[PDB]
Amino acid sequence: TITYTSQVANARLGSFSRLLLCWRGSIYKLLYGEFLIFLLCYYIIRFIYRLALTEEQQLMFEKLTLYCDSYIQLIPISFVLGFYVTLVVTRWWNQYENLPWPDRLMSLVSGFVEGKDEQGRLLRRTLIRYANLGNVLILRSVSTAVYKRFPSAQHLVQAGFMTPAEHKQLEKLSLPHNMFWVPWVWFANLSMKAWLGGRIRDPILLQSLLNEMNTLRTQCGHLYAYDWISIPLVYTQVVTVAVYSFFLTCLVGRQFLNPAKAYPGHELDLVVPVFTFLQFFFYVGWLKVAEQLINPFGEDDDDFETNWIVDRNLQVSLLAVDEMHQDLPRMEPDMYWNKPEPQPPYTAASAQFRRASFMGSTFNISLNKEEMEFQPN
Amino acid sequence: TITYTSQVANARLGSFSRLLLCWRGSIYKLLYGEFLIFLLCYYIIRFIYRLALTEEQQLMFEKLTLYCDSYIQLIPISFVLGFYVTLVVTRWWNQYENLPWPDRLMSLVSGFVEGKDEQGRLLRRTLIRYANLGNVLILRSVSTAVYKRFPSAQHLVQAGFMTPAEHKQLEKLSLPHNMFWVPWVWFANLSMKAWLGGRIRDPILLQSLLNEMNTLRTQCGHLYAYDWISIPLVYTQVVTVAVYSFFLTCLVGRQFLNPAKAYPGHELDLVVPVFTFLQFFFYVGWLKVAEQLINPFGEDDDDFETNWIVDRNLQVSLLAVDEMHQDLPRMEPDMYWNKPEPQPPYTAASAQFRRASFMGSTFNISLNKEEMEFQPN
Amino acid sequence: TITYTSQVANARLGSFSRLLLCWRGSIYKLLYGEFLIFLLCYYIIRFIYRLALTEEQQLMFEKLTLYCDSYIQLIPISFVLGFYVTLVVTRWWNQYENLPWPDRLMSLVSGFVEGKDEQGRLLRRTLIRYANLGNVLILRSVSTAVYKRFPSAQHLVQAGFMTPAEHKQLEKLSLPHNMFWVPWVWFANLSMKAWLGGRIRDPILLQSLLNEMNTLRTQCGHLYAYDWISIPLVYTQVVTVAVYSFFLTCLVGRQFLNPAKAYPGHELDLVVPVFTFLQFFFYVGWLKVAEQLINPFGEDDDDFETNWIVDRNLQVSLLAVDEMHQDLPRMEPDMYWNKPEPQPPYTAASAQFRRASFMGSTFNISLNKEEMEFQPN
Amino acid sequence: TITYTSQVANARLGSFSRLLLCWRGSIYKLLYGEFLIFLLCYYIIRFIYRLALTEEQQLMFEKLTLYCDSYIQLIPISFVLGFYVTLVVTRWWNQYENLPWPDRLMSLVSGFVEGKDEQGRLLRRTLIRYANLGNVLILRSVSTAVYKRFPSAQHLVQAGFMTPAEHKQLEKLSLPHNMFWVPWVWFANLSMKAWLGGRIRDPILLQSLLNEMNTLRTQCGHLYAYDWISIPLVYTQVVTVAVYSFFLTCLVGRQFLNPAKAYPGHELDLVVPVFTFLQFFFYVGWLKVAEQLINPFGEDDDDFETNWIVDRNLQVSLLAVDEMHQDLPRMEPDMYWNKPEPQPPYTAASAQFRRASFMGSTFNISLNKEEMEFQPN
Amino acid sequence: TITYTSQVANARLGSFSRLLLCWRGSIYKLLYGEFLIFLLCYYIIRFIYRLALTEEQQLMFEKLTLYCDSYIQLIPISFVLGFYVTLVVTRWWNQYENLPWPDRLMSLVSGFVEGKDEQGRLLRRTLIRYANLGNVLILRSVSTAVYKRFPSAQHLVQAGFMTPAEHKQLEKLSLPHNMFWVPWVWFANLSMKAWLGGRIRDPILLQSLLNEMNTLRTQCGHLYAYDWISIPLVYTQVVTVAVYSFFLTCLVGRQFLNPAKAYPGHELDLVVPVFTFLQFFFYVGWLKVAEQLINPFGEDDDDFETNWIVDRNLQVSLLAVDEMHQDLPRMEPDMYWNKPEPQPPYTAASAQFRRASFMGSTFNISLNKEEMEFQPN
Ligand SMILES: [Ca+2]
Ligand SMILES: [Ca+2]
Ligand SMILES: [Ca+2]
Ligand SMILES: [Ca+2]
Ligand SMILES: [Ca+2]
Ligand SMILES: [Cl-]
Ligand SMILES: [Cl-]
Ligand SMILES: [Cl-]
Ligand SMILES: [Cl-]
Ligand SMILES: [Cl-]
Ligand SMILES: [Cl-]
Ligand SMILES: [Cl-]
Ligand SMILES: [Cl-]
Ligand SMILES: [Cl-]
Ligand SMILES: [Cl-]
Repeated sequence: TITYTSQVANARLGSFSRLLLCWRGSIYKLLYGEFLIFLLCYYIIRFIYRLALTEEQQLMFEKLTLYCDSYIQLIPISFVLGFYVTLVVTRWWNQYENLPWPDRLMSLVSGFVEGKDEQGRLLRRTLIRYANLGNVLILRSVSTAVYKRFPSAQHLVQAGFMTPAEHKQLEKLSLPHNMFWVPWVWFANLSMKAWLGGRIRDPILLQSLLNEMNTLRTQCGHLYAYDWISIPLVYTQVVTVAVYSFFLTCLVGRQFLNPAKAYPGHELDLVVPVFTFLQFFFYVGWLKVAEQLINPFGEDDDDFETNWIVDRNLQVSLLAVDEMHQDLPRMEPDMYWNKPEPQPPYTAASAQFRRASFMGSTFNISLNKEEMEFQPN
Repeated sequence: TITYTSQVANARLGSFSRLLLCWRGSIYKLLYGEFLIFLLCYYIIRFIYRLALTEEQQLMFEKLTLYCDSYIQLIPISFVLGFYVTLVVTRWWNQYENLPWPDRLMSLVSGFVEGKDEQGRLLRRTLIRYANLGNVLILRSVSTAVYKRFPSAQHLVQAGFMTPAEHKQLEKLSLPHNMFWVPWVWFANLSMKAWLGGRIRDPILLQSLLNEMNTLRTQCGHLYAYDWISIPLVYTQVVTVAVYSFFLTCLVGRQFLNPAKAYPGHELDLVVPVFTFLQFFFYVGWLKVAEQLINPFGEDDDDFETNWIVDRNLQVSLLAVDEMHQDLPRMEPDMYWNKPEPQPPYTAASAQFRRASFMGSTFNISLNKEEMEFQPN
Repeated sequence: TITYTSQVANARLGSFSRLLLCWRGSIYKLLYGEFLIFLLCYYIIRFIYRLALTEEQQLMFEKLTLYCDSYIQLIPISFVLGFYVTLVVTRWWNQYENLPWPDRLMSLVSGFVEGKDEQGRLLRRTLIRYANLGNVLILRSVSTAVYKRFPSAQHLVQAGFMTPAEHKQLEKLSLPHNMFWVPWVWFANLSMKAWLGGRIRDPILLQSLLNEMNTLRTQCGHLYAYDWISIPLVYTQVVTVAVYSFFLTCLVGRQFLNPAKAYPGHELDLVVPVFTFLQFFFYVGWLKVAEQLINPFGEDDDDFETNWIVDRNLQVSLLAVDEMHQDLPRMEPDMYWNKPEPQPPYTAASAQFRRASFMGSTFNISLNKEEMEFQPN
Repeated sequence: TITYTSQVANARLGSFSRLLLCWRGSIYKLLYGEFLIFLLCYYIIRFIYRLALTEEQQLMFEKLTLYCDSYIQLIPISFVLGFYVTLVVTRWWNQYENLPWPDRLMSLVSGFVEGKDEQGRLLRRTLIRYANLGNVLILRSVSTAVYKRFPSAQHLVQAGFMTPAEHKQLEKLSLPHNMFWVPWVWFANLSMKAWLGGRIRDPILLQSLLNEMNTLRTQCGHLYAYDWISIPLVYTQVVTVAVYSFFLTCLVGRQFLNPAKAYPGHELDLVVPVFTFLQFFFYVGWLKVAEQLINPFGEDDDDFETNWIVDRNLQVSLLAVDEMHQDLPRMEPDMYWNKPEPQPPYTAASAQFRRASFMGSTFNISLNKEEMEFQPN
Repeated sequence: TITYTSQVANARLGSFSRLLLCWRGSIYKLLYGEFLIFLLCYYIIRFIYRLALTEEQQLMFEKLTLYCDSYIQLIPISFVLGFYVTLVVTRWWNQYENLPWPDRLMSLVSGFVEGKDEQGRLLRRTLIRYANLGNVLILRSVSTAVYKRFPSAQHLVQAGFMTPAEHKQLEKLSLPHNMFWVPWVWFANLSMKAWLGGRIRDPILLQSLLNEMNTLRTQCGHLYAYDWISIPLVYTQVVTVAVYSFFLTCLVGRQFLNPAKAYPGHELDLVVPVFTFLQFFFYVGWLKVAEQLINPFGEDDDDFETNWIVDRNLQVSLLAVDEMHQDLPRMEPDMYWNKPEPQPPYTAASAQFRRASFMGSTFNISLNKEEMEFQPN
């Protein structure tokens, strides 16, 4: 994830232009190899046309260039790129929206599951560890960085996400499918055992716990779905064919012809086709947006920081269910205890953001007395 | 389903270009017959123009070609293809989103329904089998592969999805509609009987079970809706007419005219119209995206693997409600038992993904002392 | 509803081309009158230009045709058609998504409301009849076919959807608005009376019943909203003006001028403007998509089969709450009773769809021993 | 709201053409002033060019017209209009979707709150009046018609939406913000008092009541949000600048030049530029779609009928909670009491809509005996 | 936030034209620096071409200008701007939709948590203060104005959002991540303590409270997600490159060439390229829409008024849970006590908005007696 949110907080002078001086997650980093290949091919074709062809062959090449340049069209490539990249970006944000966060569940575990003794603490930690274990089980299946961190389930044992007993239990339950769903059944059965043991006082709290757990299950199932059901290969190949055919025909039709032949539109030899190169940067960077976002769980600069998410979820969940269980700050009267209209102060740097309330768009509508009286019937 | 998610994890050099060397679910596999027909028609017209027409007829054909080539427009076909294919892809992902997964329901069945004896085990298995039976009943109605697997309900009896008693009960309840909804009523009545029999301890657990069951019912009803209410035939015919008229007029207007006549734009005879063929690949592959995704439950390469889904759901549901009922791994203190900030290790292959936390975009905003003081009033 | 889902299960050779040989819900059925009017007007203008004008008048007509043909633009019509038809299709599928289905509610009524005697059976039937009566009350207000079936509420009395007592009660409660909401209040009060009478054992079941009832109420209210708040007339008129002005200027600018005058682009007289006719079919069929889907409750071929939905809902609801109440198939051990990994068989026609499981995209990532070891700290 | 849903029930011959003969909510009603201004400016410029310029000045004007006509582009205006109007229409339908309807809440109030005496009736009426008061408080803030109906809260007192006691209570609770949220807190506290007083028998009914109340609160908050956070002014100004610059350059570049000068494309003087006027109607009507829908709570023809909604909600809510509380029609056996497959009759006008059921798209798949047998293993 | 909703209530004569006379949040305010830079560069290039080049150099510059003007294309920039700005606007409204509002939660806190004594009042205030503290903790992380108001947590202590005890408790729980989630765990544990202490009478009320709290948690987590996961930098750079390359090539190709050379399209020297400047305003304002909305929590004119939201939420929440707890207006019979069809009056200014009810689109369908009779069978 490359974050530049602070750099674009305001629409200042050339705010998006300052983003062009970036390297991580940039157009250049994703495009330099393709651009160098295009450069080499274009200049090889140029040198062949200049110093490697006869006069008749050069005339034939000029006819070919004039024919190719008339078939270079911006409409199909722009249309398919816009629609395909919109689909890719929508799926990318949907994939982020299904990344599981155990915060609601950990709040309910810290609240509902009672007992400051060792058994209740162990129960809360085991429930939240089941949640985190299911999350990491799906993330090591969908994310290459998490898989590199945990190449096997024994790595999850060494990393504290799974106990040897849980590892053996998962080995007993081995079916020829992905077993990320097992910790959810473990969570349901353990919560049932907690409610039957008196640790959960009411079954409505059990229902809330299992509702949050099932929401996490749905998110992980959607992550598995996005990992499994790719965007159809035919669509990706259509977009790739469009872009690459466009620039293959630019590899010939955008060649600068001999200015001594007085060709229409080729009277000037600039050597470097800067407009073709700008089109290359724009179009192949538009393609690279999809090429980077199509699997947001890889190892690109703009890919999701899934290992950080796993670590943060584990730490925060364990702290919430273990150290923060019934550990409250002292409940004391606040600053606005007997002040019916609290007015928190503003700093000197924020005094300009003190704004009057918007009372609705109809507040300033002016009406005279005659038209404000209620008409009978 | 053709999965290439691992191949596009990173935006590497020509990552989408390596996808062009695929055959299953590719442009070529979906396009070779149409392209061969187009090739044959184009070259037959070419040979008729060359060696089967008089001089006046050839001049008339040249006039016709010049007239047809001026009416070849990229705007309508690209517009209608973009919007129609966007609709098709949206409906395709919606159809996947309504494929039923019994994991939440099977967790609730494994937890709520009590009893390690034969009767409670039979009750849990029968409930989860009702869920899977309803799912397979709608899937054999919407999917051609599932229907080929189960041409009749007696095949479902031989496959263990339905007992002979359930088959006879469904035969008694025969109405002149699709009877996929029956197992949901069976599930509701059986869960009510379980709650009245003491197997379900509280009616809130019954409510949760029936909520998950009704969610599965809504998903199956949406699958039936997508199978019944197709995209309107007029829209599909509009897109088909656009594409096929475009290439019917390319069948004549893209013919290479006689270079001895010195026609503008036809001074070169390349024999093979590679740009027309690239346009054909692009546009008819864009059409084939819709032609493949319009019914994602058929037997295409990119169609859903519904038989695998049915088998996996049956196996996982039966294992969850039967073998995993109150079968928990030993609850033991974890690795981070008394470690308030757990730090799971990273492998050498994943040490570069250890990242500092993003504390918000306002964290690096610099303010001096004077503008940080709270102003009075 | 015209269903061709089985015909487009696979992306076969010309699968969308075979849909062009259809008549119901086709382009031709929705377009033949407009196309005949366009044909007659075009050929009348042609005959006026040929055999009804002087030489100077013919020259003036040729100038007018050359001026009109330069203002025939594809961009505005395609843009507005794409966006407007996308809006129409989205609203059409939203209107289908709000068609009420009582299956969840009927499952909850069959389960929760107890009593195999006459009173409990009457109670269940009356509740589900209130649901179906509200559905049919909104559908006879939004659908022309349902209104033709039930022109008055007395027709609903003769059709069994309403009793004479309910008809008199609705006549007492007559307000100058649509009274489709009344059966929902009836359902709520009857369910409260059932819970107070002991027929509903717990108020949580009452809450579930009323939640499903309120979901049906929201769907019917959305149907009323879509019937009331049309797409704004200005937008529809904008699209209509665009299309009809395009073809009014094609009625003159696409006329074949005299070939003896040697006009650029008019050197050939084809008599029949096949490309203008293909554009007419495409564009006015794109318009007809919106013209058919804008009110999906009318009597078009692709309009919703609302009368069938009403009949199916009534039959299925009455069967579910009356005959299927606590009427369960015998609960017996299944085929996979002691088989921990069930494997249902495949037919010879479906053996090719037996697929291995997708274990995640990271499953085939290769790592050596050195980079798989956990690094310290 | 202009409703033409009945006029577009079928895709008949020129169904959208018959909508062009409308005046309320039409293109002409929203466009006549702008079109007359454009007409006057165009003909003033025409008369200046004809009878108010010297020969050299006329030649300079002709050069200016030829220069302006080459910069008249349809692409930017169509793109920005399509995207902006799509945003406006989406926000308009979202604003309708957040218009509060108290029907679910009034059903729950009529059911849950018990007592046919004066106190329970007063309690139900006060709860539903709190709901309607909150709705009208937000609607008089977002809608100009509702504000004209109730310029002050004392008008709400005279209109029965608020009692003098509630008006005084709201005056006591005066904060410098919009106080539409107060009746929701009133509803919550009154429902709590009702449950503690025995009028609400179970707290689950209290939860359902407050859930419906909070849904209404969310809808009203979204209405306030749409009233407050407008579409950004820069986007609206971009679209306005595009359209108005397009027609300002059409005001000169679309002038008919002198035909005696033999200008290319200006050899004919039609006086009235009908194609420029059609473009004006189309584009400025596309703009007027956004200009009318951007605030759907104003006083346009297609704006929401908010006063009718308020009146209908008040009447229906009071009738539902007061007269329909435990007032049920007599529960009697229906027409299909012992008829397991009910078949309601069809009228002669609706007999053609009797359709066979769609049993799924796989129902007609033909398989022979050999390929239907289950293969072993 | 710049609100002009009242100015666009009606589609009046030039309603969007009157918005062009605005300065705050306008095109000019966001564009004047870029436009002045473009103006200076264009006129510097103009003066170099006029008074700083030789005749051969001027001819070369004319060739360069003719070459650059043929590569100025509107299609890619318009496509990428439309799609990118649509994405930005969608994300901007999603970010507003996840701004937390404690109104539902404060209603439930005012209702459920009992006790008019000091302890219950302190409990309600502490719960609602936990909600507001979590909201302000995420808003000071995502919003620059809120961070300027509260540069540190000690500023939150001085502003009454946090007590010194809560500040010390948060300092004890310090993990190397953002600690905005802590008040949600505090809320859950405090609500559990309230229910165990008898302040919350039933656990269903506890479930409702924690459901509203978890909804607020999800909204704040989505705000954190939008702050962290920016739109990918490659897409922003693609759009920026497109726009800036378009206007860099307009900086040369739109120069007015020497009219004495008689160049096609350059026969007139207008000095000021008003059409290029209109294109600049339109396109760079379209870009500025995204440049302003990409981070809606900055300090732009159209950015969200987050400090006002924080203050309003604090005041309204404290008033609702403290002063409005069981403080109800006197429950008295209303104006329509025994009036079954209430008719609130209309003012003279609103009498035209009194409209008859829409009874459905099928209400005016005419049928004769013969076709209204039910057909047998
Ligand atoms: Ca990636
Ligand atoms: Ca298919
Ligand atoms: Ca219709
Ligand atoms: Ca309006
Ligand atoms: Ca901003
Ligand atoms: Cl799921
Ligand atoms: Cl170039
Ligand atoms: Cl459903
Ligand atoms: Cl070609
Ligand atoms: Cl509703
Ligand atoms: Cl034609
Ligand atoms: Cl809300
Ligand atoms: Cl014109
Ligand atoms: Cl969340
Ligand atoms: Cl210019």
